[PDB]
Amino acid sequence: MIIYDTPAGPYPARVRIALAEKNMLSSVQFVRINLWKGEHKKPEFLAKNYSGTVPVLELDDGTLIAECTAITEYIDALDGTPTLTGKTPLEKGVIHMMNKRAELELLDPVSVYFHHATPGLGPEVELYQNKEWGLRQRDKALHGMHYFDTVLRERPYVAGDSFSMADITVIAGLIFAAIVKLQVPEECEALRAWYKRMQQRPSVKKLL
Amino acid sequence: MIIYDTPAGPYPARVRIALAEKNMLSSVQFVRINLWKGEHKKPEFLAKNYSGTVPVLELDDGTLIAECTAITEYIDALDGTPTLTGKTPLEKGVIHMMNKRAELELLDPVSVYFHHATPGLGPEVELYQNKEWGLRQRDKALHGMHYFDTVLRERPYVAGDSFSMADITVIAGLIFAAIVKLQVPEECEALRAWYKRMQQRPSVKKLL
Ligand SMILES: N[C@@H](CCC(=O)N[C@@H](CS(=O)(=O)O)C(=O)NCC(=O)O)C(=O)O
Ligand SMILES: N[C@H](CCC(=O)N[C@@H](CS(=O)(=O)O)C(=O)NCC(=O)O)C(=O)O
Repeated sequence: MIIYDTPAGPYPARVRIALAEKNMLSSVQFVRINLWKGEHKKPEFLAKNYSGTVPVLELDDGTLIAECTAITEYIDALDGTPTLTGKTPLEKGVIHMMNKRAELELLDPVSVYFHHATPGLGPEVELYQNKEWGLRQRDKALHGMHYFDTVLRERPYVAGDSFSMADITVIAGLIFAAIVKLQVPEECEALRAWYKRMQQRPSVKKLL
Repeated sequence: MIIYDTPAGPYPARVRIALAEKNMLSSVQFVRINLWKGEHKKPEFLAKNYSGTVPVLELDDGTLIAECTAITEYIDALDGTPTLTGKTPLEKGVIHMMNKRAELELLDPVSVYFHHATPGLGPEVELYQNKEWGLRQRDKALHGMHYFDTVLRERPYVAGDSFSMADITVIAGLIFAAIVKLQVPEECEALRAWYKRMQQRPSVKKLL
């Protein structure tokens, strides 16, 4: 397999974590895409991924798989024992719900805040910025942090009693928030402790 | 199973078509959520779905599954023969990629445009509106139509050889387009051809 990404990107992390977690990290050669130089927004790369984002997976036959969820879906099913994605119908439903919610209410808003209300990748890559929109998404990420705090009050993992794709997404969201210095509120003690523990999980530890 | 939704909603259409496609539509009871009245934004429904959107599926054990993708993922896995969601690892990856991209580049943008650059659900519900952002999202959806047009020139269905959840998402994007009178470009003939077919699928035809 080939992956196109940037090694310290919060979204690329989700896949890198999943790969370690499946013991498949060895299977992959990574190719660098420089986002600061806008390489992802160039015709060559849009040919690989219309959305212009990283990571992207390229199979041995040349099939391209973009989107973290989709790539994780693929690599988790590859070995016949879904570990991150759900075994039963209900596990599949709950993990996908909390994964999507993790994107919606935490990770995406942090990323939109970064690109629109901060300089982001810089005045040369960010052609249109909507400051007020990026701020609305910051506010949404803050509420999202509170939300995951109440979830992780009740449970050790976001989607039940096992580590899943959904935990990987929350981790990446807090990786991104740390990068742009959007502080997890003090009152979210469960989220903060859980995060510091997650940073020591072998799959996450190796990454950082 | 219980579904909380609004019958004519484009996102609720995604689960209704999937339910028909699995022949589970008679196993579900539908509860009306009035979006015009802002019922999805009140604390009563927010306890059900922190994200404040429809549809939400309720199982017999009181489990609530939010998000069209997660709901579909649950019901597709239920009879043990995944039709909409993918059998092989390769099929899950691609279907999930295209399903998500359908959300990103078409469906979600039309919906954001509706809420932000038109009057949407009205002022009692649209308390915050960013017109410039909604307008940019409308252009994003127009580009998305062109993108899915290029795809459908080369494939019978969005995710490849067979009908999937990814087709359902574009259907719903096209339904939303019509609500807001965002015309599909006449030049997008592969997309228009595919949609014409979609309108005569029993599951889709039922819903329309
Ligand atoms: N489940 C969807 C989101 C659903 C959604 O946006 N639904 C609409 C309903 S509809 O417009 O399609 O009928 C909604 O609740 N929107 C109300 C709002 O955004 O205020 C998802 O996959 O994230
Ligand atoms: N898997 C994609 C990743 C999306 C994404 O935004 N990736 C980032 C990479 S990183 O910021 O996390 O390192 C990107 O390419 N952003 C580039 C841009 O928005 O210009 C998804 O889930 O939508």
